[PDB]
Amino acid sequence: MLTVDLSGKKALVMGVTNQRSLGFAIAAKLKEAGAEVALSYQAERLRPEAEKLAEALGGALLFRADVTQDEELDALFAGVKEAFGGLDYLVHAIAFAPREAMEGRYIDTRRQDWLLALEVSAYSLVAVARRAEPLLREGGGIVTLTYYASEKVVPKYNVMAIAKAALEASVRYLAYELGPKGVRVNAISAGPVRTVAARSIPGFTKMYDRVAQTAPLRRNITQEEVGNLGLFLLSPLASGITGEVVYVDAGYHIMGM
Amino acid sequence: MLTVDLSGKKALVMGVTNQRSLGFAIAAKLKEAGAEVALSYQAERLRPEAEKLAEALGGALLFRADVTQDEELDALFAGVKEAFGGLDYLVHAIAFAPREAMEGRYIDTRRQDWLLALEVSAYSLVAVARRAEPLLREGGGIVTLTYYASEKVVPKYNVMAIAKAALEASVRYLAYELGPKGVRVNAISAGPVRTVAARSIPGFTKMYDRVAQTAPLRRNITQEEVGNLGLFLLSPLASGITGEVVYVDAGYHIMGM
Amino acid sequence: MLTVDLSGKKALVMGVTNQRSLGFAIAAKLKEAGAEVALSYQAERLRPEAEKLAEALGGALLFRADVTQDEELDALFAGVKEAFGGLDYLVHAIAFAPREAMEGRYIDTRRQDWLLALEVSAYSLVAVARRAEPLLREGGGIVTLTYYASEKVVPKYNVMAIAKAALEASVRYLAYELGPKGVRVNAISAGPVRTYDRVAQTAPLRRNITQEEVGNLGLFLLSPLASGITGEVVYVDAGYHIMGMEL
Amino acid sequence: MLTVDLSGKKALVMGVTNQRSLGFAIAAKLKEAGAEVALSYQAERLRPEAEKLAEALGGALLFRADVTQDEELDALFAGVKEAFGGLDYLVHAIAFAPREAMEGRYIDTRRQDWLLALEVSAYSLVAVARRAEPLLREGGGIVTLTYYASEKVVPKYNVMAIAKAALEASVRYLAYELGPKGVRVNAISAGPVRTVAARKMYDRVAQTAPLRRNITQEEVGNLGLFLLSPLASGITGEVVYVDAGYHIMGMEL
Ligand SMILES: NC(=O)c1ccc[n+]([C@@H]2O[C@H](COP(=O)([O-])OP(=O)(O)OC[C@H]3O[C@@H](n4cnc5c(N)ncnc54)[C@H](O)[C@@H]3O)[C@@H](O)[C@H]2O)c1
Ligand SMILES: NC(=O)c1ccc[n+]([C@@H]2O[C@H](COP(=O)([O-])OP(=O)(O)OC[C@H]3O[C@@H](n4cnc5c(N)ncnc54)[C@H](O)[C@@H]3O)[C@@H](O)[C@H]2O)c1
Ligand code: NA
Ligand code: NA
Ligand code: NA
Repeated sequence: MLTVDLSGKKALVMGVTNQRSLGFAIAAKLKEAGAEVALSYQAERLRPEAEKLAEALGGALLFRADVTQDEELDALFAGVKEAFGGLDYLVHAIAFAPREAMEGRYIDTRRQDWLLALEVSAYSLVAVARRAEPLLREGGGIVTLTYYASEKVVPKYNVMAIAKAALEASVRYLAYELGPKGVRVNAISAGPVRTVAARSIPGFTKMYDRVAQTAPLRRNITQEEVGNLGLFLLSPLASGITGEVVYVDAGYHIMGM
Repeated sequence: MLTVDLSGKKALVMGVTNQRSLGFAIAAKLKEAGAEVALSYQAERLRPEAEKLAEALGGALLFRADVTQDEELDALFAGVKEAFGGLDYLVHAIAFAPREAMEGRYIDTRRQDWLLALEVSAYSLVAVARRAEPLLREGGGIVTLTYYASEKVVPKYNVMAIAKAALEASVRYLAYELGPKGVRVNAISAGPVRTVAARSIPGFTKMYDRVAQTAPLRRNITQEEVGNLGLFLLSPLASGITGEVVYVDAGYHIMGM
Repeated sequence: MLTVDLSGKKALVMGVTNQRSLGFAIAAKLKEAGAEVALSYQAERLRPEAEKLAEALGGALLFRADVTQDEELDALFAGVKEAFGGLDYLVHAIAFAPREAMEGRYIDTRRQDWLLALEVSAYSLVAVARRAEPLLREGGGIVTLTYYASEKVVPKYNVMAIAKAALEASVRYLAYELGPKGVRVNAISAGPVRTYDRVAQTAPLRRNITQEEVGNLGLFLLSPLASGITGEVVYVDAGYHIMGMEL
Repeated sequence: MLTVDLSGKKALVMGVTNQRSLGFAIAAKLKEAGAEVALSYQAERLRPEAEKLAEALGGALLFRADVTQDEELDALFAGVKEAFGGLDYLVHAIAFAPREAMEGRYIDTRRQDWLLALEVSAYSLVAVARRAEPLLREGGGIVTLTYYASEKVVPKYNVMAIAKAALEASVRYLAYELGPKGVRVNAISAGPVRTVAARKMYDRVAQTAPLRRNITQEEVGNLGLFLLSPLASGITGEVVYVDAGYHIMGMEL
């Protein structure tokens, strides 16, 4: 029997909304492994759900932070230094595109919608990585979440496909710059899962149904399958792995037709 | 002998500022093949420089527009429609990032600098494709430029590597959306070439030395080699090719060690 | 206008057995552009069909050679040296897997059938490249044919998908080793042609490709218009392979 | 505080010849997690070497089979079924090319050398996978080892690069075909480690990789355990890199 024991480790998970959140799936696994966890949530409307999540984890520190505001980000990381002293793990589970941009055609996307989508969904990784750098200890790491439409055309996913391409490229450049300090940076490419952010997408049930009928495992993945991969990548079992996009999608992405 | 005759065809070429540029090379090959070319230029203080380019091409219509300004783009496309009636080809050779973003580390990129790089180098393709769509005739097409830094880490290419990843994903979604009108969209990934744009990339020069020393052909490519690929891709010879990123780099990107 | 003039160039085209061969389409465009063409054929019982193809091209030189036999390849390339003096272009359009390998599942492929599929469909590019090397002139090139299934799972393509993956890797190593002579090596990944309504429904262009579209890309890659391009796999499939789901 | 318990699970590990090798490293991590391991060995003259490996694993059953011989593979799998009743995991760490094929240029590879390399290094996965299928239980899996030379040109790797491309495509098709049984198939692409089988490439890698060092054999062992474990139940058809980030770089530093 092998064990993963993260007692003594300090983790920050950004982007929790409810118990179906993929960020919450990872936090739950890190907690279960023995890490001390903090969560950040977007806005005050979400605080009561976030309190429910800290309760479900059996205890978590909570912070509010909108990633479009640099001063809210400075406050988050000063708060982390005071509450933790330093940091081992950072999970980035944040994305957004305007509903107007996600129906219809990518070619028809308005300038300010496209810019907002890229700002929240890709630049936010660079912003949080810069601020985490002085805190992050040797052996520490950052993990983000992505999707296959960065590589191949999924109708209706539109500007989000382009933001995910920008995020994956940022993962590689950040792995190069943080590696000399012993810090790793990786991405998880998840298959469809029923979440707040996912079901708002107009394509969702159509692709959810397609995956189950075409993927090698003949089913969709679960949020727990994403949590286990995040746990592994952050843990010392993954100490030779940096700069990587790892797929947890029941093999859907390897299929043609 | 096989001959390709583009007489009667109409091309809009965007982003060209110097005769030593990959964008100029493609416009020059379109002229050689018999097409009429219109050039955009960014600002009225650059009119003299635009006039010299137009002369070096053996004649070209000129239109002012800054691609960050939507009303200006609407005006440019109004003039193109009045001059030509319809359009066959669009060459997108627009790339920019602030000096500060390119000196020092990717992790240290500032928010508005990152967003401007992305707006000018990637969103511009969507802005012009949308306005070109009702003008573009069956058989027509759009071609853009990229480089290996999108897929692999090249020290000091920084946010331009991320903008190019966004641009390549954009090419795939635009191919999907324009294809049913009979219009094709492709990217060219060029090896390092001695252009004026190359002077604004601190990483460029040691990559230049590496390619000559280590690529299969043991030399660098020329701007004429890039111009030939652009002409081929716009021509009827490439009528079955869309959504592609085609490398012209003396084979450098296939090498490992 | 742009002209492509290959007067004085010499081409060897391998693996053509009918006028629908993607190999024949590239041979046709090479001939239209002005090059002299040699076609190989597998055995003397097929001489009749090879003569017919030579006539449909408007004239071509014919050699017998089975790519599993090293001495037949040695004899082919001796004959090419005698008749042409040198070589500019080599078109590799050889593909085969036993019928038993292509019925049923990849996991059930028999050892003998798997090795024969690899030998004919992949090792053959190495064998012909080695023999062409001393003949190939500066600016010369080799081009081969492949398919999507090397990248993504297309059920029922079975061992041929694996053969193509081996073929594309050989392209890259061959580009490295022939590059100091000024010779280039590339592959063309073609969609389906009348040799399906589903491909037409999902392709961005809402149609299948034609064999002329493949012919034109082969000509371009071999021509001096492509002097900077080596080690590359280029897709001519109406955009099909960029799609992440079926329509 | 989270635990991988593989007690009562059964592994077959193929292609291991010494203790300082990547396949041994996976074998040891499966044992550490509670699995029982059966080891194959090529020929009876290597029994003494095999016994010494079984001892270094703290005990393993040993089974003779040359992977080019279908009858010998039939015998092995009959012996595994009688011994274990079934199987959970298969580790394919089999790699070989003739010395002559590895000296000089790829373009100079002789026919029989090329086909032998591909037979032993790639077709062996198909041969053992077909025979494992009826024994493999749901949740079960297959893992194999690869190298970045499949995708990118590494001089002097020669036909082994091409065998690795053949192997990785096989991994994808097998993932699709075994998926309905609930069995998973994946590959690990490892960077260079000081191994016996491996016989300044080591120095160049360390200078260039994001982590500025080479990987260890234990790092490879940990990834194999993960992929075979229930923790990876959503993951099939993948080639996962453990190379200190070396392969993300577009030039040497
Ligand atoms: N659910 C899926 O099918 C799926 C598949 C692949 C990838 N992903 C990715 O997983 C990640 C989490 O998504 P999820 O599916 O768990 O949905 P989710 O809604 O539970 O999580 C998305 C989070 O982003 C946060 N967010 C949005 N804008 C923000 C801003 N300006 N500032 C701070 N936070 C902001 C939201 O508050 C929310 O908590 C996303 O990156 C998503 O793209 C999801
Ligand atoms: N329709 C498709 O699925 C499609 C798509 C992409 C690429 N291709 C490729 O195109 C190439 C040629 O196929 P095609 O569609 O043009 O038709 P084709 O039938 O002419 O190709 C197969 C050829 O292989 C030759 N061949 C087989 N064994 C031989 C031997 N041992 N010695 C010498 N020659 C031998 C045959 O003579 C035959 O002409 C193939 O490599 C194929 O993979 C086909
Ligand atoms: Na800077
Ligand atoms: Na069969
Ligand atoms: Na040799």
